[PDB]
Amino acid sequence: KVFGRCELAAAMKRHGLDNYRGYSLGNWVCAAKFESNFNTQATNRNTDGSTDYGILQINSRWWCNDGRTPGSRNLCNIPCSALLSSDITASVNCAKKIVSDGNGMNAWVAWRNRCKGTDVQAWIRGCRL
Ligand SMILES: [Cl-]
Ligand SMILES: [Cl-]
Ligand SMILES: [Cl-]
Ligand SMILES: [Cl-]
Ligand SMILES: [Cl-]
Ligand SMILES: [Cl-]
Ligand SMILES: [Cl-]
Ligand SMILES: [Cl-]
Ligand SMILES: [Cl-]
Ligand code: NA
Ligand SMILES: [Re]
Ligand SMILES: [Re]
Ligand SMILES: [Re]
Ligand SMILES: [Re]
Ligand SMILES: [Re]
Ligand SMILES: [Re]
Ligand SMILES: [Re]
Ligand SMILES: [Re]
Ligand SMILES: [Re]
Ligand SMILES: [Re]
Repeated sequence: KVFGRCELAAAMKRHGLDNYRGYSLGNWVCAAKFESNFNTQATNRNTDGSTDYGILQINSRWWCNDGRTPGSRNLCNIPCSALLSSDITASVNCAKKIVSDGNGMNAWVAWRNRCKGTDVQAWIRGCRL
């Protein structure tokens, strides 16, 4: 599924991300924009052989199992395929684990390089939430 901007903002809020670990909703919407262009089915293979999955491009080296990332962990205890669903529950629940683990949203390189420090409220401006 490709979410609209305000549609994703609302879904993320319903799933408890607004101000989760102190990160306002706009941070999460911005991260999703630049990670996946709001496409739940986004995948991208990394040079180390791991793969990023879903609307927040969660990586198989640590967070999910795809059976093809040698030496990796599955800290969210889910198949990576679960991160591709039109329903964002699995991605959100895993993202909550990730952002709680010490480095906050810096875990998402695109957030750090493109959202951090910017007017992220713009991503939710005008939306019914
Ligand atoms: Cl949009
Ligand atoms: Cl947009
Ligand atoms: Cl915001
Ligand atoms: Cl594996
Ligand atoms: Cl393969
Ligand atoms: Cl594990
Ligand atoms: Cl699995
Ligand atoms: Cl933080
Ligand atoms: Cl930007
Ligand atoms: Na894994
Ligand atoms: Re939902
Ligand atoms: Re719903
Ligand atoms: Re909010
Ligand atoms: Re990415
Ligand atoms: Re990534
Ligand atoms: Re690896
Ligand atoms: Re703003
Ligand atoms: Re909402
Ligand atoms: Re509201
Ligand atoms: Re809501």
